Amino acid sequence: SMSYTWTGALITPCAAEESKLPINALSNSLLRHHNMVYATTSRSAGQRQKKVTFDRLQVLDDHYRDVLKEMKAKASTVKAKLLSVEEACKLTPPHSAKSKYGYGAKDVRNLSSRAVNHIHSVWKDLLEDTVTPIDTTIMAKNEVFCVQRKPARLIVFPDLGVRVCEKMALYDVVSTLPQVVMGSSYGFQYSPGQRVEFLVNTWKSKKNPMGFSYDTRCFDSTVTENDIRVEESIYQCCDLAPEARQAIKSLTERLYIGGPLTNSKGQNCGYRRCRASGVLTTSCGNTLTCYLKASAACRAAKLQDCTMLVNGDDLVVICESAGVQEDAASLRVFTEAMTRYSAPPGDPPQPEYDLELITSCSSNVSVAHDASGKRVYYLTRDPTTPLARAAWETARHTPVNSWLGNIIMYAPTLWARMILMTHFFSILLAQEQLEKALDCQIYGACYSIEPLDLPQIIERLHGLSAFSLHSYSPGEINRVASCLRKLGVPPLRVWRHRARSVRARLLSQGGRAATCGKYLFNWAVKTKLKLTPIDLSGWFVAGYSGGDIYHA
Ligand SMILES: CNC(=O)c1c(-c2ccc(F)cc2)oc2cc(-n3ncnc3-c3ccc(B(O)O)c(F)c3)c(C3CC3)cc12
Repeated sequence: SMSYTWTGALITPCAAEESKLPINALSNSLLRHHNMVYATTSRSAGQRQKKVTFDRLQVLDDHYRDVLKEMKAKASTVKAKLLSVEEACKLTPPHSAKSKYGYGAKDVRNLSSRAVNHIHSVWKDLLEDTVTPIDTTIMAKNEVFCVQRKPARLIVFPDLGVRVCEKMALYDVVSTLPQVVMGSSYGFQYSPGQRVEFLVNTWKSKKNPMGFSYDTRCFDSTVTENDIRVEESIYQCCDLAPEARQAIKSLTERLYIGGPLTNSKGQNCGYRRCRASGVLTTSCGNTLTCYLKASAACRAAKLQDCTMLVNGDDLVVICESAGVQEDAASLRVFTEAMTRYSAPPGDPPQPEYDLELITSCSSNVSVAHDASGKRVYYLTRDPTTPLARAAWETARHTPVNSWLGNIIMYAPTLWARMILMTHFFSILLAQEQLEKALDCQIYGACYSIEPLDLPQIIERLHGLSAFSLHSYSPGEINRVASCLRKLGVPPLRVWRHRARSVRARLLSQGGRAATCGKYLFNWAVKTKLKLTPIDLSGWFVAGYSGGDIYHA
């Protein structure tokens, strides 16, 4: 079966698109090599269309069915509740795409009778009709990158009214079920620090550890009708209200398995027979499906004492080594199995015998030292993309503030602390916008966050050590330095000088601003201050990427 069928109608933009890096008076202070930063646009949609369009074949063996049975048995212990219209409404982001039927996100959030009425009618229709394909909009995402150009990723999503209904039927399910089914393997339950702790303990729990990342080629497109029905069969194992069961059956048949694709101008672009990137179940479904195929493939490959870590289409396995030559062979068998299950790799997996050499989600484990000189493990990543996005956000206001999310998630890193914090706090100071709440994304979910709360947020997430890490590894230092030269970003010494100023300015403001000065920029002074201790329950429960989820 073909992932997509196309009519030849173009994937069209809904507004003005910019590909070239906007430049203002601040731009040069961060980044000089402007021509290396670009944004994807609808102009490259055609290229993406070719990539995501292929035939899927699937061969399902006993290992696959064995694992599925196990997953279903765990899923049967889950009790999930229906959300009320109001509850689902409050989970809708302020700037979420408006409905075609005469109301928008703010109407939904305010429980306006027009919105509520339509939503009830969508719900009723879901309950009564289990067959009629539901319309979706196909759009080209506008995302920023550094050269070496990627074609635009595609987003497929249904009407606002349907999205509120998804929340009603499935929000509790997708929030609770994956952890129960996958246990410690479910990657969205961990903060970055907890993730590192899990990886380290896991690595040490093997006598002779080996590990690898496995990255599927165009995972969404590899998801078949079977996979999506199998996901549904798992959801349906839950203790559910009858109404919820029907809605989940309906949504699966009418939306999740496939449907017609319509562009922004209302033209039929074609038909989808794979994973929709812009539905509530996208994260949960990809994670379950990846876990299922990978667990089964582990058994086929006879890997010993396998510990898996899975989030969305991203997968890492740590296991007991059987020797270099044996391990290499086992991975080929793993890859063969995965491919038979419709999930071939983009790049072949490689066994690693050092935790820090394993790369996944563009990230790796690295080591620094705390104030006492004790070794502290932390999550870092290549800073190229974050820095390119920071440059764009320097000159343009964007819906998602990647710099803020990056500072939160990668707070312990040399690059987040020295460059991102220094730069954006300077900007915020100059505009007196420190108290202004900003939208950002945490594991696909949108939060509104005040920059002045960063120290508190960082302490809670990463610990107090995040503010005093030093003696970074030569490898990490060199990667950062190299990236800086590549992008024409000033060297770290300049940022140290700038941070001293930013710190001083912050301290002068007093209050919460002063605390930002104290904790965020303690690294910038010679004679360090004594750093002592200075809501977040929903933050690291589940993945909601593409799921249209918002929180306060
Ligand atoms: C199986 N992979 C892992 O569990 C991860 C390793 C990892 C694991 C093992 C290893 F050896 C090296 C790195 O490092 C990671 C870093 C992240 N972080 N950390 C900050 N931000 C992200 C991130 C990444 C992607 C997305 B996405 O668009 O859905 C997102 F929203 C946020 C995550 C986040 C849960 C997704 C997972 C892992």
